[PDB]
Amino acid sequence: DIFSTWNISLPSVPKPPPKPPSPPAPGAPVSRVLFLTDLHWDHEYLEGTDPYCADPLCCRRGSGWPPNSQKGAGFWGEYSKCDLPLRTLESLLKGLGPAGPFEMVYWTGDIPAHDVWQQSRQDQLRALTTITDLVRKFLGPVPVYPAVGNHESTPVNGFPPPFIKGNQSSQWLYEAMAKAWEPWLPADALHTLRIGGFYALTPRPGLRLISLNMNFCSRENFWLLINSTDPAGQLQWLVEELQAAENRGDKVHIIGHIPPGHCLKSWSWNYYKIIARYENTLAGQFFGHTHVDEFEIFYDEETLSRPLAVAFLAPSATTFINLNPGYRVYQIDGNYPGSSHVVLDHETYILNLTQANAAGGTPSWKRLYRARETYGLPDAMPASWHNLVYRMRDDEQLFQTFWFLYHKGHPPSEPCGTPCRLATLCAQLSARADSPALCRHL
Ligand SMILES: *[C@@H]1O[C@H](CO[C@@H]2O[C@@H](C)[C@@H](O)[C@@H](O)[C@@H]2O)[C@@H](O[C@@H]2O[C@H](CO)[C@@H](O)[C@H](O)[C@H]2NC(C)=O)[C@H](O)[C@H]1NC(C)=O
Ligand SMILES: *[C@@H]1O[C@H](CO)[C@@H](O[C@@H]2O[C@H](CO)[C@@H](O)[C@H](O)[C@H]2NC(C)=O)[C@H](O)[C@H]1NC(C)=O
Ligand SMILES: *[C@@H]1O[C@H](CO)[C@@H](O[C@@H]2O[C@H](CO)[C@@H](O)[C@H](O)[C@H]2NC(C)=O)[C@H](O)[C@H]1NC(C)=O
Ligand SMILES: [Zn+2]
Ligand SMILES: [Zn+2]
Repeated sequence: DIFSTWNISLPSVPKPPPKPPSPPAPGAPVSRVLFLTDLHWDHEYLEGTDPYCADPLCCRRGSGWPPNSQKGAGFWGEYSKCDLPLRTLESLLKGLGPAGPFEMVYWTGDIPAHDVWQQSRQDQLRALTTITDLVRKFLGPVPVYPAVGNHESTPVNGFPPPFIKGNQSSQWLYEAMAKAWEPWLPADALHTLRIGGFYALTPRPGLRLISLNMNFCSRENFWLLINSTDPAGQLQWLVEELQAAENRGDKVHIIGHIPPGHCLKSWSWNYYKIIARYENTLAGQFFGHTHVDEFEIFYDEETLSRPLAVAFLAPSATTFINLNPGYRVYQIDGNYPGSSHVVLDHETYILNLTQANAAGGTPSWKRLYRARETYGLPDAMPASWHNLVYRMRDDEQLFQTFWFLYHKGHPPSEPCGTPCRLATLCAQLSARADSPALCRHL
């Protein structure tokens, strides 16, 4: 009973009848949006060190060395509890050309490495500014719209709400974020950013981007043990933004770090009803944090029967843990008046480390897969990802395809049996935390 239950009131405006978007006309323009998340840069990464140490994070000087030099940390990363060297990140931005030009970029937190015990505020800012300047160097004019992750501050997950004031607050972090991201965000967005770490703006006509600070929903944010009731009034603020976009007829993309399924109950539950209320206004939801390729389907609140939205959970750039580095690109309905702004398809690129770390190897980022093609989907709409889940329940060969891509082409040695399957398939339907009914049909 540590966390209380609370409610958020929706405006008196009646909900318009549900009208799921219609597919775009033949040959309509399509925009490409890059999605980066969980870069996790370890400035202490050292090739050849022991990648299987006893500490939380290995592949460092303090991690020691292995007796067999063959078993030492690789040049571009390692398949272990290790984060990325600056090389692989800078190499990621270098090879973006083949991933087509981008209209926008979404960047969703987890920038520092997992060296929690020895991390200072100065170290965190050094990561923020270093990798921000690098991303802006390679993308140039293309704007990047970032979001706050759970590793940005110190201690990890410590994001006090606004009512906690003074030096103990996270104003040292939001202030630096406003300075670092000023080239990318307008003034009104920076104003909100400096306060609660979230903001809203219009990247293009008819679209409204909302970047949420999901640390106010995290079970790990120890600060929320004081008061977990809509910290920073973010959910209430979200309702006002969504309702205002409904009035203007705009569409909304929401971005964040922790997907709403991994949130505290009340936050996740209140979030669930806001989605359902503004299903016509929402055009996309993009999160990260999980480091793995996934998605979460939303249903109508009362009966949990009609799927009405999907949140795409892109995979990490980092290897943590035993993963190939990869990134994501979304194909979205283009920039024209009659656009729905929805996700039409998406692609995933990786860097096969076994080939990049091999003697004489070279890092070449390649497309791992394209969703619709490999899952045989007529589109990327909620109903279509709903069918895919219950399809993977019936046959095994298709789930193994999903399970393989899950791990960015590098799944573990132990196979995923029938108890692992239901757990995985059930998570794809659990966009609302602590809701066992959502998996009744599994
Ligand atoms: C936690 O605080 C809420 C109200 O304030 C919250 O924090 C603000 C800084 C801002 O983020 C708001 O959006 C938040 O809601 C308390 O809610 C009160 O609840 C009583 C009855 O329980 C109600 O009569 C009051 O009107 C509420 N206050 C407001 C401002 O609406 C809540 O009680 C606090 N939690 C605990 C355990 O005390
Ligand atoms: C605000 O709080 C932070 C967190 O404790 C302080 O950070 C430390 O500051 C001292 C200098 O007084 C340094 O020696 C430590 O290395 C800092 N630690 C970390 C983790 O950053 C900071 O000093 C405080 N600021 C003020 C003005 O009191
Ligand atoms: C990453 O690269 C490795 C090495 O090229 C791939 O492993 C090889 O896979 C082929 C068939 O796919 C086998 O015949 C070789 O014996 C494998 N070599 C080694 C050293 O294991 C691996 O499939 C690649 N993975 C991805 C996702 O591209
Ligand atoms: Zn992470
Ligand atoms: Zn995270």
